[PDB]
Amino acid sequence: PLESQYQVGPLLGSGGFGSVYSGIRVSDNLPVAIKHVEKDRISDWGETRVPMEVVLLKKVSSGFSGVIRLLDWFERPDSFVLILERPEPVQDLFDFITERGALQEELARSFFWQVLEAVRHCHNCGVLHRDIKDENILIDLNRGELKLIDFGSGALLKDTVYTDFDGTRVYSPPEWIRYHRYHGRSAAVWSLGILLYDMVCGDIPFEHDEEIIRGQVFFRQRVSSECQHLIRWCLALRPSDRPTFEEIQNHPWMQDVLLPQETAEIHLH
Ligand SMILES: O=c1cc(N2CCOCC2)oc2c(-c3ccccc3)cccc12
Repeated sequence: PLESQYQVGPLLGSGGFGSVYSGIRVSDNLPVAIKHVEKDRISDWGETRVPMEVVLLKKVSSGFSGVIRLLDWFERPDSFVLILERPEPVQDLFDFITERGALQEELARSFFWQVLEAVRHCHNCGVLHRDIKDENILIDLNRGELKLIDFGSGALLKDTVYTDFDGTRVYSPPEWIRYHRYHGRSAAVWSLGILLYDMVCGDIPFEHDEEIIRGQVFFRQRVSSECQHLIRWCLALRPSDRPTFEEIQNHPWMQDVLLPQETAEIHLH
């Protein structure tokens, strides 16, 4: 009985990924997110079959982390309903950046660092997000913690090649656009490259396929030499030339990161 446990709220937003509503678990007023997904629209199914999101989230969730947790899910004749956690107050990185524009490097460092830990956790649990970007990143405004959301385009992590991709094009790597082929970890680093640039410049670097395959990065804002360096490194044209998660976090620009709470007190409150 879904209609009895949760009290549906306003529509938060929708897309090809389905519709998401705000809500509260009657059981204890816990704020949640209710995601609806029509079966006719699912492209990848996992194991009883279910939408990828459910399989992936079940592999990571367990335990504390920077990934939105799957509280529960229900199957209906023509769709699935996912109960995701919902932090309040909250705002996604997209709206946050659109509001304040370019983020200060100290804040960008704290945020970027949390995303790195989040992604490392996913990969560590055999899950590959495949659509990392500002929209899929939520900010818990009080604790200054970031959450990774929407694993609708994700997949199980593997070391062999990937020939399918249903993520955000402007965030996709040169190898995908030129050969419809890419490897998990490396394509992930590239999108992280776009993300960092988005954070420190207030916008994504490439808009057209030409720009992506050319891989020339131009800065419209003042960014430190080191940050500019880490960004161009993640955006290397040759996948094997990109850094490992370990190399990124060991990067000079990634040192002396702030704690989530500190980040909140200084930049969010
Ligand atoms: O998978 C998810 C998809 C979404 N949606 C996708 C459509 O646009 C609006 C955000 O939102 C989620 C949220 C959430 C986002 C913003 C505000 C409040 C809750 C919390 C947990 C999981 C999800």
